[PDB]
Amino acid sequence: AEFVPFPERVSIEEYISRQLPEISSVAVPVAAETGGELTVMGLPYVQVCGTGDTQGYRVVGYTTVAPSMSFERLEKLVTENKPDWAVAVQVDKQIDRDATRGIQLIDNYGGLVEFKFSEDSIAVRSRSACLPTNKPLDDPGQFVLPSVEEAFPGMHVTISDNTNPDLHPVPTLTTGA
Repeated sequence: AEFVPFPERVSIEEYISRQLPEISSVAVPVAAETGGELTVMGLPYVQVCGTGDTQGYRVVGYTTVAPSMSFERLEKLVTENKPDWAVAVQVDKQIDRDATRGIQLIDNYGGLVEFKFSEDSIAVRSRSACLPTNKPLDDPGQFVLPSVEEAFPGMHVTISDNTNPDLHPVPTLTTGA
């Protein structure tokens, strides 16, 4: 309702540069509370958004996965560890078809960070609000995205075996370096 309107938001490039690493940090407590590490499930990407003169770009961040915890304990964690930029904490009223239940962290732009509970794991995904730019539209691949080093400053990349010993091992994040 009182989200910062589109024109007054920072540019997609400014957001990638300065907000995205802050946003990515909120996954860390989820891995810390487990007593372990995040697995990198997905890489970040940009996509087109908006319509007319409010056309711009949106940034989906890294998707990271921590081991599971009871939903009640996750809501406790997310709420108690709530960052300043988060204007609201939304909790899904029910588990959906896939046996997943979400908690959303809403920023002042109307953008989003989602903790997806499931019995197997907890996925942390980000999806910014639509952002303006002086750059060409309909070309989301033009924008450089931060390395996982930059997105998770206090962490360093390691590689662990896949939980199911099939396919490639997976990239993991652990604290330090």
